Amino acid sequence: QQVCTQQAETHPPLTWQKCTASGCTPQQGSVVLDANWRWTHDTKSTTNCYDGNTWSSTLCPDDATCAKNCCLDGANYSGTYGVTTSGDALTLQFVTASNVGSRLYLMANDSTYQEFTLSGNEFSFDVDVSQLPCGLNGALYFVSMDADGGQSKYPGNAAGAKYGTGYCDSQCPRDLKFINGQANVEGWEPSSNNANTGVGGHGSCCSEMDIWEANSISEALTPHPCETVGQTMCSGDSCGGTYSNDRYGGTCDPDGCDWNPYRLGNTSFYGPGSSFALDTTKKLTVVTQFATDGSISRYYVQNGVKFQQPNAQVGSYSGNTINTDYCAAEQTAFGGTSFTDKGGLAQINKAFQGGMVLVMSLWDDYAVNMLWLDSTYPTNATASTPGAKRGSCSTSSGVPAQVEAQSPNSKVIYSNIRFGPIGSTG
Ligand SMILES: *[C@@H]1O[C@H](CO)[C@@H](O)[C@H](O)[C@H]1NC(C)=O
Ligand SMILES: *[C@@H]1O[C@H](CO)[C@@H](O)[C@H](O)[C@H]1NC(C)=O
Ligand SMILES: *[C@@H]1O[C@H](CO)[C@@H](O)[C@H](O)[C@H]1NC(C)=O
Repeated sequence: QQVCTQQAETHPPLTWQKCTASGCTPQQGSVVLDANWRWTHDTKSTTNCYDGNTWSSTLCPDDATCAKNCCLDGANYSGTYGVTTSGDALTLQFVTASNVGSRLYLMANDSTYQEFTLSGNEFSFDVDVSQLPCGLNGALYFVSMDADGGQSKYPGNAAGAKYGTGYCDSQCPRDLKFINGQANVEGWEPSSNNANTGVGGHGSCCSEMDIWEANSISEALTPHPCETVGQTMCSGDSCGGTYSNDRYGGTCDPDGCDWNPYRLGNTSFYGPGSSFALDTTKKLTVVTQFATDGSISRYYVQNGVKFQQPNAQVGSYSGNTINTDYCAAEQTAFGGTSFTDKGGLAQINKAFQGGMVLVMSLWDDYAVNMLWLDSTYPTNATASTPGAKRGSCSTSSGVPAQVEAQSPNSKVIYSNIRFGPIGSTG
């Protein structure tokens, strides 16, 4: 895609800190809105290239031509998208006029995503999930995106990281309007249940490490490997993921090895009220540590009290870290083989050894209503089935139109981001 400037693009500033054994020092960062949320229009006029959930036939006869003829424009972060920053804090509002949610990337500077090497390091952040009811997800996570949004590889992308291009994740999402410097107009099918989205002929795959998939009821920590570590484009049903006719037939693991303390049987650890170890009516600190061999450890802080990840017993596995032993036991007990089929912990560890981009987002779920996170799932399970229950939300909760109507002023606040070697951020 090209660049237009009907609206100036100014990335909201965001400070975070880089830490060593000696201490932490503040870094001047900034955030950028994902290209999919932007206005895409004619490079020569205000005619839309994409409106509602259909593309312009004239500007966008094919994927390459569309990217030459169409630009992304700037974002009114607060006014249009409900995105604001103050110092070290990022606030994302859910519904702002016609807009729902957002997805933001941490930038090193105006042209380049910040790239984090997770291996041997830890990431810490504070979060307020108090205003995230059933059906919402304030997700903070890492993906193996190209630092320049793909410009160096794809000349049809004139916009780059400055306009939030180049997204990929382990779902191999086909809802993206631009991938690899081409549009996704070819094969585009509008969504039956969302006036603003669709599914195209291509998707965009890469490794994903979900630090934080969460609301006030449930939270999950979930690596997802891909057969190719970095970003790759897929075609149609070969993408796998949710919007295909073969979820597991692609090159990524769309399921992940998830650690959700509720799912694992501790249903009084994280939740809304003072009886929970972590009271989600109040902000908390979340610390996630990546050993050099891919073992993931976790602890939390609230009111200055440190809580280790609760120990879980899953088959023969007992412990509180994600590793191949846990992930194999989880598969055995709960079902599925996707995580190991796609390379498992060794394969996601390759992503930890490379650069990954920090993503901060707020969304509802137009596929399955967030039930995978906070209710009983899949629908052909019951509460007895091992691992079926992932939170206390109703199985009728989380319908997007319902939560957008009932809870528009839901919000998440991410703050006090810290990164450095294991042991350094506290
Ligand atoms: C942008 O940040 C990247 C990543 O740290 C860095 O390599 C590069 O020098 C920066 N470019 C400019 C023009 O500041
Ligand atoms: C839930 O986790 C908390 C904190 O580790 C602990 O106080 C409590 O005993 C756990 N409950 C069970 C049943 O494991
Ligand atoms: C359970 O439902 C899933 C879809 O979530 C389906 O793929 C699977 O075949 C179903 N299991 C049974 C036993 O019908």
